[PDB]
Parts: sequence; structure tokens; C-alpha cells
Amino acid sequence: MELYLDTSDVAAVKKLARIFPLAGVTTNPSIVAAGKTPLDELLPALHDALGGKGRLFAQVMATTAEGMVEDARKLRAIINDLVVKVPVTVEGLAAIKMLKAEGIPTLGTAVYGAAQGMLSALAGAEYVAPYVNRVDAQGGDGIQTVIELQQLLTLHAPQSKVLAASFKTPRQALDCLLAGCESITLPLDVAQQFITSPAVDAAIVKFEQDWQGAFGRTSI
Amino acid sequence: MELYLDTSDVAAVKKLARIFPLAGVTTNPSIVAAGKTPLDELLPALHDALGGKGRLFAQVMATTAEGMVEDARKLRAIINDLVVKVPVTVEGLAAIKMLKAEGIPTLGTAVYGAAQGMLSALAGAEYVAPYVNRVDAQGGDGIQTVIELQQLLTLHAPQSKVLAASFKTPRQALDCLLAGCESITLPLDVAQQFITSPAVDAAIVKFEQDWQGAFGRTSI
Amino acid sequence: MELYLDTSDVAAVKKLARIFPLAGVTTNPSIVAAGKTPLDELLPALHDALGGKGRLFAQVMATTAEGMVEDARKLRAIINDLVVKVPVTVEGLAAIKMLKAEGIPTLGTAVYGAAQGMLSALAGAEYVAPYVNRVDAQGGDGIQTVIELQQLLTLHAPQSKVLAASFKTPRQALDCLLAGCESITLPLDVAQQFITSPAVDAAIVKFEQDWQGAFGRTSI
Amino acid sequence: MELYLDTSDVAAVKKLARIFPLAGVTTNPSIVAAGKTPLDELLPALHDALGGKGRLFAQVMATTAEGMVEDARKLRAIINDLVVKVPVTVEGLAAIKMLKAEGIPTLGTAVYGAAQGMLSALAGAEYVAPYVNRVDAQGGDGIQTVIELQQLLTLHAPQSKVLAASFKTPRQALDCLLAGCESITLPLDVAQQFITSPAVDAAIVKFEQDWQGAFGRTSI
Amino acid sequence: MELYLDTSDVAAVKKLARIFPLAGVTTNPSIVAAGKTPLDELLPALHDALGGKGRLFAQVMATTAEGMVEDARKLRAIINDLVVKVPVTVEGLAAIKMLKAEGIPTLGTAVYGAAQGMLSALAGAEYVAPYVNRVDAQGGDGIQTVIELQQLLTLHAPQSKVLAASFKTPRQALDCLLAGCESITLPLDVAQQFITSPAVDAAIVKFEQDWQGAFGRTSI
Amino acid sequence: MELYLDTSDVAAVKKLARIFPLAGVTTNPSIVAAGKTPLDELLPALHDALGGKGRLFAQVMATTAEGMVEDARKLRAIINDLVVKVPVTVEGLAAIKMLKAEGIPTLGTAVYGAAQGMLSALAGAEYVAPYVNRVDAQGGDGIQTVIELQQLLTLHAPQSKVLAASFKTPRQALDCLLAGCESITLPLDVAQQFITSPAVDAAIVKFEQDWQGAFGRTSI
Amino acid sequence: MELYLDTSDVAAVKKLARIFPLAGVTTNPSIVAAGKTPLDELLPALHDALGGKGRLFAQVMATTAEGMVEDARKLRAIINDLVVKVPVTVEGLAAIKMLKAEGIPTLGTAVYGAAQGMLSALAGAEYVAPYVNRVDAQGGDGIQTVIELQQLLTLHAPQSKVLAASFKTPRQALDCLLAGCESITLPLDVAQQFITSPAVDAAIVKFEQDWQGAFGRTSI
Amino acid sequence: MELYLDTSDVAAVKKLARIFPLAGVTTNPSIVAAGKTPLDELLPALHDALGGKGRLFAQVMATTAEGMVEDARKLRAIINDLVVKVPVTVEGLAAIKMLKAEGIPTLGTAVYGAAQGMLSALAGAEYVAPYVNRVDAQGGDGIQTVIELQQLLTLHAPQSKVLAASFKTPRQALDCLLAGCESITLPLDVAQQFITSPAVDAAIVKFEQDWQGAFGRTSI
Ligand SMILES: *C(CO)[C@@H](O)[C@H](O)[C@H](O)COP(=O)(O)O
Ligand SMILES: *[C@H](CO)[C@@H](O)[C@H](O)[C@H](O)COP(=O)(O)O
Ligand SMILES: *[C@H](CO)[C@@H](O)[C@H](O)[C@H](O)COP(=O)(O)O
Ligand SMILES: *[C@H](CO)[C@@H](O)[C@H](O)[C@H](O)COP(=O)(O)O
Ligand SMILES: *[C@H](CO)[C@@H](O)[C@H](O)[C@H](O)COP(=O)(O)O
Ligand SMILES: *[C@H](CO)[C@@H](O)[C@H](O)[C@H](O)COP(=O)(O)O
Ligand SMILES: *[C@H](CO)[C@@H](O)[C@H](O)[C@H](O)COP(=O)(O)O
Ligand SMILES: *[C@H](CO)[C@@H](O)[C@H](O)[C@H](O)COP(=O)(O)O
Repeated sequence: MELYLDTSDVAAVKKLARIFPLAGVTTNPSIVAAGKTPLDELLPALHDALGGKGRLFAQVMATTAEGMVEDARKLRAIINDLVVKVPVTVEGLAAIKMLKAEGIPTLGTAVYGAAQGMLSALAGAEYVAPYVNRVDAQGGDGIQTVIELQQLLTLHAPQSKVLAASFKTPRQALDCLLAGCESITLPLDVAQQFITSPAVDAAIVKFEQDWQGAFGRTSI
Repeated sequence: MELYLDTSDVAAVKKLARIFPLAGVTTNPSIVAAGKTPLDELLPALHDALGGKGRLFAQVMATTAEGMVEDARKLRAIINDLVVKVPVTVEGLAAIKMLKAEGIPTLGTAVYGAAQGMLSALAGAEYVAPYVNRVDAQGGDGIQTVIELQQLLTLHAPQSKVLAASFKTPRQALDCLLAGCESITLPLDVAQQFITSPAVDAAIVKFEQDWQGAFGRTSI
Repeated sequence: MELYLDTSDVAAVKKLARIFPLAGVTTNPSIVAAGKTPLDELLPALHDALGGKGRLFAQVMATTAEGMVEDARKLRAIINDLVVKVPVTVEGLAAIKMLKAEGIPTLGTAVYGAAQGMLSALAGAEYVAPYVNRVDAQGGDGIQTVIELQQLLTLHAPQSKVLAASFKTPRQALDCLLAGCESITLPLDVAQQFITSPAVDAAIVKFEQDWQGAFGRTSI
Repeated sequence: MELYLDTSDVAAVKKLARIFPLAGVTTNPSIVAAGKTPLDELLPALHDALGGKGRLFAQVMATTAEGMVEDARKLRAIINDLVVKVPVTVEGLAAIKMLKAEGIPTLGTAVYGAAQGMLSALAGAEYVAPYVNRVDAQGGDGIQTVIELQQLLTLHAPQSKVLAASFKTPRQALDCLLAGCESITLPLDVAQQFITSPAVDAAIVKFEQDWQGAFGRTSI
Repeated sequence: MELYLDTSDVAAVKKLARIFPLAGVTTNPSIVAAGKTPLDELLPALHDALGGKGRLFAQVMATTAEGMVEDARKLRAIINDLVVKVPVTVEGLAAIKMLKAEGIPTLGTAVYGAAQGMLSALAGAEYVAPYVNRVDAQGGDGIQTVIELQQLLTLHAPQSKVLAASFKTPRQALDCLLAGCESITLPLDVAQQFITSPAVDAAIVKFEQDWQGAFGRTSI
Repeated sequence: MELYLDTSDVAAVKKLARIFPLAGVTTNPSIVAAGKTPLDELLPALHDALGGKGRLFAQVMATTAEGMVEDARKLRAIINDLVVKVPVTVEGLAAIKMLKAEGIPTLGTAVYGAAQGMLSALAGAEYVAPYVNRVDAQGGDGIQTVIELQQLLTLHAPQSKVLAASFKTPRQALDCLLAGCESITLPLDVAQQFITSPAVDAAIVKFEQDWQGAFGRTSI
Repeated sequence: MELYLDTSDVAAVKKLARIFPLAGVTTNPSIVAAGKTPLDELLPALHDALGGKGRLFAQVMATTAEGMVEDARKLRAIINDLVVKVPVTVEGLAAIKMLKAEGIPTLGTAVYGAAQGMLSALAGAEYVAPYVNRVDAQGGDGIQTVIELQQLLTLHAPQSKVLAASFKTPRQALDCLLAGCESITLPLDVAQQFITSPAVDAAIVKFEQDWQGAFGRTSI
Repeated sequence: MELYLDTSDVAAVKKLARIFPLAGVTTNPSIVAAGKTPLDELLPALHDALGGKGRLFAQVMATTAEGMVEDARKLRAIINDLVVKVPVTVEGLAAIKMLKAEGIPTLGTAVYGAAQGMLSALAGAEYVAPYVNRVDAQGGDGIQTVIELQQLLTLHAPQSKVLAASFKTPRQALDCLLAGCESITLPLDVAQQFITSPAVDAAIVKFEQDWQGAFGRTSI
């Protein structure tokens, strides 16, 4: 499993990096914009927040294959262990092929369908990122798309991983993990919901009370 | 996975070959007819359009086993990396056996049933091409035929591949890929539908607007 | 896969042997009786019709184990490499054990149930032949029996094969192949229905018509 | 349930009318041809064989809608309780509509697909006859076609009945009956196999022996 | 639900009649033979053992339809309201038709298949008795037959009931009841296993012990 | 739905009767024993605790059918709205029939099997009480037994209800309710677990904090 | 597969050893009692009946772990290839552990639940014997218990085998074999029903008649 | 399989260690409190009760990661084969990563959801303990949680084991074992229910009675 946070919130990353076993951090253009910090400042700050390690993802902005290759090189120049996100379009697939030839690692992003995702893998992408919640929000079935995508990679491109993205609820992320995604990126709210529980907190309170009853303290 | 285009449109192949990871091109007599170019010109033109690589498929026209072997030899003489398509009939099965003994690679084509398809594999065909849409169009279940065929090859002839063909909609090609077909050939219209999406385009537009909003430009 | 014809029609075998990839021919007492030719004549003629190769099956007629062993020797003297069909009865099971010790290969035949079939394989039979249509015809479920038998051999006697037999329709044979039977014997009528199709013929006519339209012939 | 025999064998109908609860007899062009007896002789002979009752079916031979209507009138003039079989083609559908307007009851025949069958019912046919075995024989799934057809009539045309036809084994006819077909026509061989069983015969012998053992006779 | 015992043991019937809510008793020729008492004695004695009420079943012995009708009259003269069991054979089906016309109620017995059973109901039988254990014992699936039979009666002859018969274990009878059989006949051994349980007995002992503990008795 | 408490704890019944919509209280000999109060005092005390309404259940102790009828009469004399529990044994079934004829309402209790339970319904019991946890505890499947019992009553005795009993965990009682049990009796501990939740409590606390944050008070 | 007979009938073992491929014979206290022959006479007689080979099983009678160990030693002293059956109780489990330490092979018997059976395997038993029919008879589901037990051994104790026992019908034993039990012990009646069939016998008669029809004799 | 008891009852562990094949004992704060013995005395006492062997589990009480690590060291110092239980909270996850870095083996406890459980395994926990009954008791689906957790570990952290805990009924524990949990801890009541059975006790009595009948003693 590779566990990523999906954020441009450097302070949150520093805090959460000591809690979760993080592989690194993913960004997209909206997440970067939200943080109002440019990439050449953000990506080193994220690297530092992870404890000077981890893999980062950032997305090209150009709309031609040739421009996307240029963007990929610019992103790779910012920080070492960076994977370039390329939208799986006509021009994006062309760029993924060129980047495969050059040996720049890619992720095929903005995947709304299983076959589209598979094509990105076949073209050389190491990761494929379905937009689970976006498919859900637009009247589709995000989890079914992920099940189909994972099946396609397992059958037809086993070198590539699904990096499941776009979540509003833990249930979606859990469902992607159950479908066998080998990587995932969580927004901060969903990541924290996984490990915060009234039931768990209540169990701990009850243990403390029982221990106190017997021993007149709540510590070992 | 072997991804093929099902076409005689040389210019379109040249265009799409930089976008898709193509294994090559399949033809049939109707496809060749539509292009109005004899195989002895078409096949080298396709080879060039692919970037001087890839595997081509072309179909025999004779109605006897002996005549089909003669066709096969003529086809193999046009170009090196060529697989001969043989309709899976009485005479076609007989020809497939002869071509096995001769060492000419074959695809069993015009497959409308799973047992018919399996028989061509057992006779020596490296590929078996079910006509998915044709089964669908004539009141059958194309995908179920593909599932059954794939199961028969997996169980009984695992060195042979399904090369799924005959598509009107991406969903048909997806369902074939999900059934485990190790090769597929797409018409141009379906191929392009896989990689053109209003939802993906809208995602990209929204990324651009968010980026512009924060950084006052549309670029990295 | 081992594909057999279920016939005493020598000329039919010679004809079909150049079409199908045959493993050989099975006979039973009714099939032999229908052809009016005794075994010491038929079996050599079948061997010849196959091109001087392949595996033949013939059935004992005696009703005691000792009698069946004597029959097996007589059959093996006619065809040295022939597999002896023994009905899976009380005496038939005893004969199978005796033939295993003697090193004469057997098939357990007239199997109407899975457990009966498995018992013949445990006793030493290399093949087990359920009578699929006869189970169907008598108000059972022949395919369900085959599924159960195959599961028993897979679990409990994996060295033995199901040789599915007794067919009125291609669908029954197909379902047996889907159930994982590693061998099958087809009557002539079913075998030919597999490779005869109005849909396939119409596909070929359309191809010829399209080709002639463009090029004024149907020749490569 | 309406149980038919599918035959032109007048003597056999008379024999079986005593045994089965027959609704009548179906014919088609091939069945009529086999029996050697023209319809104007055959249809009265079948009526008498049934005990001067029951419903008969006979098929038009013309290839235009107008010609089929003329055939329909001729058939109805032969025999009172007669339903006209019309092949479900372009011209057949047109004829079914016309015959509906004229108040001549029809059956939509030569149905190889569910949608085709449903169309005949929507056009006015009181019965729809899938050719179960012919779908099975040509590498389809006849029973699946019947399940789909029945589902379509139940949902969309509940005044119309499936009259399941074309059988090589009792299992097919059973499966049709389980699918909910409210009418069926059996060939003589399949019909008789339903009611002839080694297991049944053996039970009755055992009853007779036990009864004799106790009471010294095999009678009440 | 109609619950029957399958027995010629008069004293057992008298005993069990105060335990079970019995609808009556079934017999067959072997069951009658086992008790060594002729019908003209047994059947009145059974009627008496039930408290002078309930429905009795007895089977014809003749092998022609006319003979079976004569037997039916003889049986009905012994018990005026008795249901006549007729084996579902060729002649048995003819007899059922004749008995329907004559207004003598019938059960179609020795049913080893669903279609055979349905045919007896269509011919006029008010009950159909599949031999569940005999189907099981001979390498079939007795419960599957019952499920199929019940489905056929529900779909095609809802006025007739399955009277499930032939049991070695309570589980078989339970499965028949779960399948929706509206009547059943139990051998004495199975019937008593239903209402005899080590677990139930232990529950009662515990209750008695707990009660005595608190109140020094086991009395209300 | 009829919701019962399974208890002799009068004070607890009084407490819970203002919280739950109770149909009444069930007892058994162990439950009565635990409370150390004879039925002639307990049953009127429960009636008062319920608010002077509801249906009570109490169990016979005798081991003969005659003795069980005597117990039943004694119980019915203690209080009006009372259903007599009878263990479903040989003598218990006999008693259930007698009590039907007398017009005393019964529940068939100590049910460890579906057929046993159905028999008590057929004999006249208005309720049938499977011991769910006891079946679970002794290596069976309590919920499956309840599903089967409910199916038997629905099919064969639809005027009788399942009264599900014997619970260690809410999940068991839920699964019984989901299987369609029209009545249930809960021990105090399970009853209360249904309506006590750390998650619900935390929701309420968070609502209070949000409300306070906005309005500077904790009240409407 | 290991096939056992479950019997103390020495003559029957000798008769059937010729027919079945027997691994040996199982006994229990009741089977031994029925046969009238003490173990020190019985076990050698069974060994001889098997042809001086095979594996025998016999059950301890003591109620303490220490006593069961003493019984185990006594049984092993009788006969070389002997596996000691220990009931899976509190004291039985303790004995299985001790016997494991001592290197005496055991079978955990009187298993009525999957978890109980798994515990015996974990404690050292090489075989676990569920009482299939006894679970069926007492209102459980014996086959479901076997499926669960087998699942537990496959997952958690794969060196241990299910030895399925206690059968009233062939269907139960078939279902156990389909569930994946690697050993089974059959009573004589069930064993013989597997290999005696009206349908099989009828097929052989038909073969004989056809053969006679063609060749004027019923012999090879 | 690793089988644990979930207890601080030293005498009970002594008694049951000779019965069950125990891998050791689990404790939690409430279980420790119930026994009123501090861990520095309890853990040696359990070690001895097991026979001077086995693996013990004990839980940290601190609420900060750094505090939990200090607890972990204290616990490890008490006894060698000691796995530290850490609640899977924000601070608990942090502590699990630190304890991984130090090489102190951990179990993630207080798991009420699958994703929470998986995160503890990714963080370095060798075991993950879902609180099955607590999920059941609070209106969730404990077994489904276990199924999902097991799936997540099999897919994503296969070096980690499920240690299923928190049980009120044998059925819960069985279902966890069927789900593939490689370790389990049972409370005393559930553990003993597995090997207490009225049906088993009755089988043994009948054996004893049969033996006595034949041989005039109840000894071997
Ligand atoms: C530790 C996990 O291995 C165990 O002691 C568990 O915490 C208990 O099994 C929890 O059960 P309850 O919460 O029902 O006491
Ligand atoms: C990169 C993919 O690996 C990630 O940052 C994802 O693109 C985002 O999570 C996508 O989220 P939305 O589609 O909801 O903006
Ligand atoms: C060869 C098979 O690999 C292809 O050219 C196929 O024949 C076509 O896909 C068939 O299309 P139609 O049968 O619909 O013309
Ligand atoms: C031998 C089995 O391998 C074959 O010849 C079979 O016996 C026959 O196919 C049996 O089927 P039919 O009895 O329907 O001919
Ligand atoms: C009328 C109902 O369609 C019948 O006579 C049927 O047409 C025949 O059963 C058709 O037989 P085939 O489809 O096997 O030729
Ligand atoms: C009549 C059917 O209602 C019954 O007496 C049945 O014929 C018997 O139960 C048949 O079963 P067996 O042949 O196993 O006794
Ligand atoms: C009567 C049934 O409605 C109740 O009192 C039940 O007998 C109890 O629920 C049974 O509990 P146990 O059998 O577990 O003591
Ligand atoms: C040993 C394996 O357990 C065998 O002898 C079996 O115990 C018997 O099959 C048990 O028979 P019942 O369970 O029907 O008494």
C-alpha cells in the first residue's frame, strides 16, 4: 500500500506525517490554487514536512503533448521524487507515451472511466487516478469504475497501480481499498475521520474507569 | 494487451499511432473494400503509418481449404509481421490445420459461437475473433459469447488469445476487456470515444480557472 | 482438449479427420451394432480413417469381472493401444481394479451419477464418460451431473478426465466444455452443427459482395 | 398450460391423444412435407385424431404481407379452431397487423430472438414461438432466449403467450416450462421420453414383487 | 399443510394420531405388503386408528388404463373417499384422464422427474408424489426435482399439490416443506426424529433443575 | 410487531415500560426461578408494572400431555391476557392439540429446529419460540433456523407468529427482525443496548456545543 | 481420497473389498456392538477381509483423558495400521493432545459442529469425523456443518482431513465429497446404492439387445 | 491458527491449558481490573498457568504516543513473549510507528472499523483486534467488519494477522474463523460452549448403552 495525503496544507502534512505511514503527498491544480503557494515553494515545503522524504505528485497545465512534456521537465526540476500527473486526453496520452520513452514517471489523472484509465497504463503511466467522488457526484458509480479499472490493470497492465482519488466520505476510500487499489490519496477530513471515533473513545474511557476502580489510578 | 485499430484509413492510423499504444491494425474484406486500396499497397502503407512496426491481419477470400492456403501464402509474401485471418467454416478449419503444419500464423475469424471459436484454436489458430456486435445485432448476447469463448480458451487452449472485434459502443469493448480478452481491435469511432469526454474536459477547464484565480496565469 | 467422434461410420471419420483436430474415435455396443461391422474389422478401419493414428475406445460385453478382463484382452489384441470401456457397475468396478493392476487403460462408462463416476476413477479408470443426454432425457440434469463429476475428479482424482458423451444438441456439448471436461465425444450431427451457421455463411457472402463491389472479383 | 404435439403423424396423434391432455397439434412447412399429406387432407385428419376437438396451427407460405393474408384466409377456411403461423419478418409483421385488424388469430413463428418475438406480440400475435433447439444448435442459448422472451411478454404484452417449440431433449422443454411458457409443442420422441423411464419401470416391478411376496398375486 | 404418515402400522398410527395433526395415511404396494394385511382389512383399520376421519391413499396394481380404472373402483368401494394413487406411466396417464372424467380423485405417484409430475396434474391428478429419496439414492437431486415440480405446479397447474414422499432423513422432508410442498407423507422413523431432540430434552432438564433449586419442586 | 421483555425483574419492567412500546413480558421456568417469586405473585406484579395491560407468557412444568393441560388451566386462572408456553416434545405436541380444542392460546417453546416449530403451529400454537442463542451456542446456526421457521409459517401456517427468543447480542435480535419475525422477546441487557450508543451520545454533545457556540445557551 | 466402509460385517467387507478401492474400515462402539464380535477378534478379521492391508479405526470408551490414553494404547496393540477415535469432549481434547505428544494418530469423532471439529484438529487429530446424518436428524444442516468444518481445516489446520460419516442417503455422501472432504466412511447400504442403478442396468440391457440384433450373440 | 483465552483468571487458564491447544492469553484494562492483580504479578502467573510458555498480550494505558512507548517498554520488561496492545487512535497510530522503529511487537486494538484496523497494520502492528461484539452491540455488523478487515490485510498488509476478539456467542467466533482470521481470543464462557454439547453427550451415552448391551461392561 502507498498512502498519500491530497493537500497543499504544509502544517497539516507535518502534523499528520508522524501519525500515518505516508508515502507522500499528491496535488492537483485546484489543491495548489487553494493553498495560494506556488509549486516551487510548495513542493520543497511538503518534502520537508514529510521529514525530508516521500514521493510527490504535481500536474501539468499545458494542453499540447509537447507543452505537457515541457511542464513535466519543469516539475521534475523542482524536487527529486516527483511523479508527473497528466490528464488522460488525446494530447495527454500522447504526452504519456513521450514521457515513457524519456523515462519520466507519470500518473494518468482525471480518469472518469475504466478503459480511459487502462489506456493511460498501457501508454506507460505507473499510476492511474480515478476521480471517484466526481464520478459519484455526476450520476455514475465511482466504486464500480474503480472495480472495473483495477480488474483491467490486473488483467492487462499489472505493472501499473490504481491511485484512488477524490473522496467525500471514508466509505468511498474503504470501498476502493476493498477493490484492491495499491495506492490511495486522502483529503485531510477523510484521513482524520478514519482514526477518530466516538465508539473507540468511549471504549478507552471505560477501560480507564475500570482500571481506576481496581487500582486507584488510570496509568500503568 | 494487444490494442489494434480495425481500419483501412492510413492517415487516421498515422494520427492515432502517436496517441494510442497500438499493436497494429486488423483488416477484413469489407474494410479493405471501403478503402478501395488493394492489400499489396494497403498493408505496406499501414506498416509505415504505424511507424514501420506492428502486426497486421488480413483475410483469405477463397472458399476451399487449398485456395485459402494459397491466399495465406500470398498475404505472407506482402509483409513480414502478418497473421492470416481464416473464417471458421468447414473448409476454413481444414485450412487452419494445414497452415499450422506449414507454420503460417492464423486467426480464426467470423466467430459467432464459443465452440466454433474454440475449435479454430484447437486446429492451430493463435487468435480467435468473435464478432461481438454482429451477435448483439442478430438477437444474441455478444458479451456472453465472448465470456464463454474466453473460458473455453483458458480451460482448453490457453496459448490462443481472443481478439475481440465488431463494436458499435465503448461499453461492448470494455465488457470484452473485463472478460479477459488479451487482444482487441477497435473501429476508429469507438477508439476515439474512449479518449473524449465532456466530464474530463470540464475537469480540466475548472483546474485552469482555479489556477488562474490564484496565480493570474494559466501556466506552470 | 481431446476431441473424439462417437461413430462407426468409417467414411465419415475419414472426411471429418481433415476438418477437426481429432484425438480419435469412441464406440459403444449400439454404435458398433448400427454399423453392422464387427470390431476386428471396424477398429482397424477407424484407425486407418484417422490417418493411421489416434486413440480408439471400445466396450466390453461380458457381465462378470473375469469375463470383462477377458474381453479387455481381446479388444487390446485388436488395437494394442485401445482404451477399454467398462460399465460402472458392481462387476465393472471390480474389472476396473483388475485392469489397473494388469496395466490395461480403462474408461468407466454408462455413468448416470457423479459419485458412480468418481468411484470408477478411484478404481483406476483414466476417463469417466457420463451419458449427458440420457440423464437429460430421463428427467434429470445432465449438465449438473457433469459439473459435479468434474468437481469430484478435480478434488479427489485429478489424474482422471471426464470424457463427456451422449449429445442431442451443441448446447449440451458446449456446457460440458465450459464445465471443464478435458475430453468429449461428439455424434456426427452435433459435431457438424458446431461448424455450420447461417450467420457465418451470410458474413462471408457480404464480404464477397463488398470485395467484388470495390475490385470486381473475390480473389486475393 | 396448453400442450401440443408437433407432428403430421395422424396415427401417432390418435395414440397419444389418449395418454396426454393435448390442447391440439402444431405443424410447420417441413413437418407437413415430411407427412406427405396436403393441409386440406391433413388438418381434418388431425382434428379427428384428437377426438374431434383441439386447436390446430398451420403456417403461411407467401413472402408478401398481402399473400400471407390470402394464405391465412385459405387456412381458416379448412378448419374452424385454427391459428395461423406467420414468420416474424418485415412482411410477416405487416401481415400480423393486418390479420389482427381482420380478427384472424396468429402465432409469430421462426423467432430466434426475444425482441423479434415481442414485436410479433405487440403487432397482434396471440402466441410467439421461439425455435429453442435451432438457437441452441447455431451457437446461441435457446433457453436464455425463452427466459428473455417470456420476461418481455410478461412485462409488455401479457395477453400473448410463449409457445415454445423445437426440441431435441426433454431438458430443453422442461427448462422452457420452468421459464413460465404457458404453451409448448413437443415432437413425438421428446413427448414420449417424458413418460418412459427405467427408474419408474423399476419401481413398479419392485412394487409387483413385494405385493406377490405378501399376497400370492400381482393384482388388487 | 396436509401431514400424512407413510405406513401400514395401524397401532403406530393410533399412537401418533394424538401427537401429530394428521391429515391421514398414505400406502403403496410395498408398505401394504410389509404389513401382510390386505387392503379390504387395512384401510378400514387405518381409518379407525385416525379417529374415524382423515384421507387415505392406496395404489392400483393393474398395468393397463382400463385395469387401473377397475382397480380404482375397487379401492373406492373399500374407502368411499379414498384418493387413488396411479403411477405416472403411459397407461397411468391414460387412467388419470379416465378417472378425472369419472370423478374419482387421483394422485400421480412414482414421479422421478418434474415434467412427468406436471403431466399427471394436467391429466387431472389432485396430488403429485415425487419419490425424493429414490431420486437421491440413484445419483440425482431429489430436492431439486421437488423445487422444479413445485414451480411447474405453481406456474401451470396450481389446483394440484405436491405430496412429497420417500424420506430417509428429516433434512429431506424439511427441504421439501421449504420448497413450498402443500402436503407430505413421512415414514414413522423420520416423523419421530422431528420431535425427538437431545438439545430439547436438556433444555427441559435445566428448566426443571432451576425451578426445583428455587421452589423445591417442578410443579405449577 | 409485538415487543416483549424476557424477565421476572418487575422494577426493571416498570422502568422500561415508559421507554419501550412493550406488548408485555415472557417468562420461562429459569427466569421465574431467578426472580424467586411464584407465578401467582409474579404475573400480577408484571401486569401492574406494564401499567395494567399487556400480554404475559408462562410455561407448563408437567411431563405428560394431561398434566400440561392442568398446568395451562392453572396459569390461565392467574391472569386474563395469558398465553401458555408448551415445550414442543411428543407430550407437548399432544397437549398443544388438546389446548387448541379447549380454546386456551399456546406458544410452542424450546424450539431448536424449524420443522419442530412448524409442527407446533400446525397443532394449534399461535406463537412459536425458537431458542436462537441456544442453537448458536451449540454449534448450529440460530438465524438460519429462524429464517427457515419463518418461511415454514409463511408458507404452511400463516396465522402463527415467530416469537424469537434467547439473545446474547443485538445483532441476533436484529437478524430475527430482518427475517420477518412478527414478535420478539428481549433480555434486559440486549434491550438496553439497542437504545444506548456512544455515537448517538456524541452526536447530541456536538449539537449542544454548536448551539451554545451560536446562541450562548444550551436550550431552545 | 480415502474410501472407508463403516461396518463390523467381516463377510461384507471381504465381498466389497473386491469391488471398491477401499482405504480400510471404520468402527464405532455401536457398530462393534451390533456385530457381536469383540475388537481383539474383530480388528484382525477386518484386516484379513481387506486382503491383509488398509487402515482401521476404533473408538476409546473411557470418560477421562488418562483412561482414553490407556484405551488408545490397548487398541494400537491389537493392530498395526490403527487410528484411535476420540470423542471431541473436554476430556477427549485433553486425550488428543496427550496422544499427539505420544505419537499415536487420532481421529476426533462425534463432531456435531465445525468449531468443535477444528479444535480437535488443532489439538493433533489427523482426521475429524462429523456425524452428518445425526446433525440432519436433529433439525440442523449436516452438509452446512461439513462445508464449514472443511473451510476451517483448509484455512487453519490443512494437515488434518475431514472423514465424513453418518449417512442415510447417497446424496448426503455426495454433498460431503463435493464439499471437499478428503476421506469418507460409508454404511453398506449407501455404498451399494452408489453402484446399483435402474438407469445403468437398462442401458446395459439395451446395449446387449442391439449387439445381439447385429451379431447374433451377446458376447464380444 | 493461534488460539488465545481472553482472561485474567489464572486458575481457569491452568485448567483449560490441558484441554485446548492455547497459543497464550490476551488481557485488556477491564479484564486486568476484574482480576484485581497488577500486570507485574499477573503476567508471570499466566506464563506459569500455560506451562511456562505461550504468548501474552497487554495494553498500554497512556494517552500520548510518548507515554504509550514508555508503557510498552515497561510491559516488555515483565515477560519475554509479550505483544503490546495499542488503541488505534491518533496517538496510538503514532505510538505504533515508534514501536515499529524500536522493534517492539504491537497489536492495534479497539478496532471498530476495517480501514482503522488496516492503518494500524501499515503502521507496523503484527496483529489487529476488531471488537466484534461491540460493533454488533452498537447497531453495526461485527462479522462484516471482520470480513472487510481480513480482506484489507490479505490485499494490503499480508504480514499482519486479525486477532478477532469480543464475543458473546460461539456463532460470532465461528464466523470470524470462517472469514479467515489467523488468530482469535475467546472469553471463558464461549470457549467452553464450543466443547459442551447435549447432542455429543447423548451420542456418548448411546454408545455406552450399546456396548454394555453386547459385552456386559462399559470398558474396552
Ligand atoms: C485484546 C485484543 O486481543 C482483548 O483482550 C480484547 O480487548 C477483548 O476481547 C475485548 O472484548 P470486550 O470489549 O467485549 O470485553
Ligand atoms: C491527484 C491524483 O493522483 C489528486 O490530487 C486528485 O486529482 C484529486 O483528489 C482530484 O480531486 P477532485 O477531482 O475532487 O478535484
Ligand atoms: C478482424 C478480426 O480481428 C476484424 O477486421 C474483424 O473482422 C471486424 O471487426 C469485423 O467487423 P464486422 O464483422 O462488423 O464488419
Ligand atoms: C463412449 C464413451 O466414451 C461413447 O461411445 C458413449 O458410450 C455413447 O456416446 C453413449 O451415448 P448414447 O448412449 O446416447 O449413444
Ligand atoms: C410451430 C411453432 O413454431 C411448430 O411446428 C414449430 O415451427 C417447429 O417446432 C419448428 O421446428 P424446427 O425449428 O426444429 O425446424
Ligand atoms: C405414496 C405417495 O403419496 C407413498 O406411499 C409413496 O409411494 C412412498 O413413500 C414411496 O417412497 P418409498 O418407495 O421410499 O417407500
Ligand atoms: C419464552 C419464549 O417466548 C422465553 O421466556 C424464552 O424461553 C427464553 O428466551 C429462553 O431463554 P434461554 O432458553 O436462553 O434460557
Ligand atoms: C467413525 C467415524 O466417526 C464411524 O464409525 C462413525 O462414528 C459412524 O458413522 C457414526 O454413526 P452414527 O453417527 O450414525 O451413529
